[PDB]
Amino acid sequence: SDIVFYGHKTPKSVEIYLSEKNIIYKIINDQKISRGNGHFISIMVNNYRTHCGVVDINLNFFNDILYSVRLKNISKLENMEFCATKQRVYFSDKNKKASYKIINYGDYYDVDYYDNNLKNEVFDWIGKWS
Ligand SMILES: [Cl-]
Repeated sequence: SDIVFYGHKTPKSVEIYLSEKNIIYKIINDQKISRGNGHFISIMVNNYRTHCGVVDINLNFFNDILYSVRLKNISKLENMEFCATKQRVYFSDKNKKASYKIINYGDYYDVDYYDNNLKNEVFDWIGKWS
């Protein structure tokens, strides 16, 4: 997979990274939704300093592998292609750059970094099992 969070791809290693940096985070998952056999974990942090500014972040995992890093609430006055490309290396596997999509909400932007293959697998899985 081509996406990491500062070198980490698994929920627990990401949780340890954030905890040791004294960053508060919230964890949500599909364990109750699925009644026991969950496949999704998302970790949420607020006010995280990136090259797109101070942003909120979701770290999205499928089968304990990161597939998506979403930066939220970026100023509409930010140079989006520049800040997205500047932050990219920190969310990219050493082998391969993560993909990214700029999402315009009108009053602000999100940037979603993602592994295209993994994200397609997630979409395929949702359509199959729901
Ligand atoms: Cl939590």
